[PDB]
Amino acid sequence: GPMGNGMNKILPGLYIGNFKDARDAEQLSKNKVTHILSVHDSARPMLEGVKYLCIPAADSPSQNLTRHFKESIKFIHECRLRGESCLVHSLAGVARSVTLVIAYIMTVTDFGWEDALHTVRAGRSCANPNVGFQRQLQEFEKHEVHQYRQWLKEEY
Repeated sequence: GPMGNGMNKILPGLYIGNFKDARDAEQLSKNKVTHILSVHDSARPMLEGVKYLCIPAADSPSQNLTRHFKESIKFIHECRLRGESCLVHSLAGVARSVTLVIAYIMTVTDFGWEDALHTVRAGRSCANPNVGFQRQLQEFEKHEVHQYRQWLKEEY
């Protein structure tokens, strides 16, 4: 459905879900989630046992997410390098969270944004960033993802 059917594994240690999944103790335990990147209107730390990165942002083409790619990638990558699991969630798990995960996949592979979206959709079929987020991902691919790949190599 339009908000998914529970949080979904995208890659080892990387999940996308909706706001309800992000408070679901059974899902968080089953998936060993210890880091939550919360990107939605009212994002703030809630639960115990979880390291948070909170990005207040709207699901609108007027919302800039590119300025949050670097911090999001650092947060996800350092969690995954330690063998831990990160949930990226928005309200629906469809746009804001998906866009940050696409940027991550693009930085840890050779993929452009469309192949990264295909990867996300294989795990979470409802993924569908708005056209504004799509244009931000396209600019990222043509002008900056190569810088981020080099930063990732130099840092880790």
